[PDB]
Amino acid sequence: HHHHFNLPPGNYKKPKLLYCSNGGHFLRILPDGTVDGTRDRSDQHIQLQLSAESVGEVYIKSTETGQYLAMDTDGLLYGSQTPNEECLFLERLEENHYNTYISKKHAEKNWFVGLKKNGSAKRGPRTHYGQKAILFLPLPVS
Repeated sequence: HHHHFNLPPGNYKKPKLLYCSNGGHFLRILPDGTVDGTRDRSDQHIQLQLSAESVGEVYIKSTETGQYLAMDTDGLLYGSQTPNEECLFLERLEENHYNTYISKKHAEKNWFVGLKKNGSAKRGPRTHYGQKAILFLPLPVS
């Protein structure tokens, strides 16, 4: 593995908002497949159903559209209609508190799901350990 295995608590029973404290955005998978953050708690596209593949591996699915969060070969987040290798993330605890999501496909490159302060998604290679953009808190929903 090229990553630790501190796992966050809690479970996948209910959908979550993935709140990025960096700019205070909820991770959003828009119907057109683009991914960004919004501060709008009422947004219909921020409700995410996570599910485990292996322990510590998750899919992150829009409950509204069914799209899976994915990170493509060039590090861009997108919404995938179907689950593929780009859709698996290594969900970890970080700073003893947050959840981070590393692209499993690109795990060796330490490509994370991250949101910038303006709510734009980080491109995988622009992420790294230690960043704020990568730190999410899973909140309740709808």
